[PDB]
Amino acid sequence: PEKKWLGTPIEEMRKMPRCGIHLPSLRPSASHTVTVRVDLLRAGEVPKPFPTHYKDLWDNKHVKMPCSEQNLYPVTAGSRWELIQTALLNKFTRPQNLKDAILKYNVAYSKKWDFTALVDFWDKVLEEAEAQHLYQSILPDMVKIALCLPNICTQPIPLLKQKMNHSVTMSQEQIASLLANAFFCTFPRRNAKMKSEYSSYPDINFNRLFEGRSSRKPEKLKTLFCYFRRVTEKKPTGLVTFTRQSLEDFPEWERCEKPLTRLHVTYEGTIEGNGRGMLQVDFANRFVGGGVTGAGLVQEQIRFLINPELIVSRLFTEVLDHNECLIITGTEQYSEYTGYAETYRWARSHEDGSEKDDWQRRCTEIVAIDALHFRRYLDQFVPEKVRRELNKAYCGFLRPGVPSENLSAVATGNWGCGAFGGDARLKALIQILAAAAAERDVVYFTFGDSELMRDIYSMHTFLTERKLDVGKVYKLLLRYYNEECRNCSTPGPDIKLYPFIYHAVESSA
Ligand SMILES: Nc1ncnc2c1ncn2[C@@H]1O[C@H](COP(=O)(O)O)[C@@H](O)[C@H]1O[C@H]1O[C@H](COP(=O)(O)O)[C@@H](O)[C@H]1O
Repeated sequence: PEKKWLGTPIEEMRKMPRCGIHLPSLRPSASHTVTVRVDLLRAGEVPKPFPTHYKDLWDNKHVKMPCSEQNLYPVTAGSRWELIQTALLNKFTRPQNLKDAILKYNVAYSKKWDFTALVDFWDKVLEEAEAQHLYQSILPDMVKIALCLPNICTQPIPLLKQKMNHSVTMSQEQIASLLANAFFCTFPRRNAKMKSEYSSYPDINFNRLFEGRSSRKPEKLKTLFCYFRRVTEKKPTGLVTFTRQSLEDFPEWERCEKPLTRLHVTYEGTIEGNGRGMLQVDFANRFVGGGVTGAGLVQEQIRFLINPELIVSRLFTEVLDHNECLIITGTEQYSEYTGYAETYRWARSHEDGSEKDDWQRRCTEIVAIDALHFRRYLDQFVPEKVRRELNKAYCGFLRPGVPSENLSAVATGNWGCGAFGGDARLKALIQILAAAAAERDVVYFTFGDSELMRDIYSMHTFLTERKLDVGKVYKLLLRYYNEECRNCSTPGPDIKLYPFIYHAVESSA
């Protein structure tokens, strides 16, 4: 019978906090927005905002806050925030009470936003006692933190636009307020389908969480209400950093002399569970988070639901271009789940026991890197497409300025494979080569595919023992393309990639 894991023992891999650099004092800079009082930051205490009082910016460089005086609405043009306050400061006892509240300042979507999933969750899924707790405690507590936004999020939040290399660090507390606003659908200019300014950003308002008849919706609702109950009952004290990274220059893949690094590969375990303290890959949509409140419930959405603080990146993160990624450090896990996609179920609250770094960020680092979709299988072997995926992965893994010995292993798996069209064996090798270029080790989860585990180890062991560096491996991929793919008249070649690599090397001088 197969072994459960192969390669370097997972305990020998680097992880946070042990491997981390000594952090300089947290401070704002031209590259780093920081929305809390760094001099007052103390372990276990709720961070205080900077500035002390609300400052507004309503422009094309910053989040358009619902509490802005420039957020206007017909009442003559009146304050939309005053309308939001009035709508939400009402008793809810029936689901239509919450619908009608949200629609008071979203009149234009009265027909377009269905609330069937909210109604059925409230009336059918929840027992009487749980519904009562929802409407007597949770929802009013959520309203309270939502309407505290201007006192909590005092500093304008910059948009992380394409090409920016920039970080925003905010408190978990600040994020809870923003997410409660998202729940009540309060963010202006983020709703219309013919929207202009924000067409290149993901959705942020949670309206689609309430729509349709999917058996998925109640599970998303339980998962998010789990979060909201936690943060309203006990205010979180940590910080979270969101970093957009965009590289213009990449390895010379055909000539790269860096050796392959260590591999641990296994068909059991999870990225979020067994890759604790490691760089955890989110198989992202380029609109980070993808359909987190929509239909989608695969690897990304699941992660955005169990660590809901990730969802706030949608407020300010422009769609990723080919050479970009989003790095999020410090999100907390609030829920546990069982299953996946159509079998996903909220299981219970999670009490996150992760250590915090010196900026009071949980030692949990997640990187969103979007694979390409391959609607024609052979497209992915074309060198341009190999390079694209190498470069995307490389960008997700590289930490400029940071010594390699201070980098954790990368915890990843079958990125963009399955119904997205990626080839698992090609994608494994791509991420192994990108990790090698970034001088990181790899922890690879094959999620039940033991033969794939075996094949990836065998290949990695062969290339390692035969001392082929990144460039030599890359050159073999170009050989496979040129000799077996370029003129292939079938959907896939007769000779597969790993068999080709073995034969090529075994045939060589
Ligand atoms: N994220 C931040 N951005 C900008 N300044 C900050 C931040 N965090 C702390 N400071 C400031 O850096 C200083 C610490 O610098 P040292 O550690 O080197 O000494 C802090 O005192 C903070 O000062 C400002 O906040 C205060 C607001 O006061 P009221 O508006 O309520 O009157 C005011 O003093 C103002 O100057």
